Amino acid sequence: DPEVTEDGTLELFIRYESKDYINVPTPKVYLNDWTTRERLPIKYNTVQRSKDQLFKSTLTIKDTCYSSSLWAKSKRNAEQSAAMVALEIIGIKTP
Ligand SMILES: [Cl-]
Repeated sequence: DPEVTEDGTLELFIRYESKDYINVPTPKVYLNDWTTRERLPIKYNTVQRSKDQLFKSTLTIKDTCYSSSLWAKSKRNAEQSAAMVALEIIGIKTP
């Protein structure tokens, strides 16, 4: 049951842990493979905020937006966490 923001973005509080994906495909890879098979448009729109220099990414798949509600220490972490939100909400099986 994701949180829904005012503009309709679907969010979950997710931190990306790179240690869980050492030498294996990352969440962005799984999500990209799925959107490629479905021919779905996918884009990441990432921002860094001035107050603490953390990052947040809004991933759009077709006309649906997903993002992590946890601001991340890096651009990569914000994008990977947003991909994990999309994977978990859509229900895409990952290892
Ligand atoms: Cl982080």
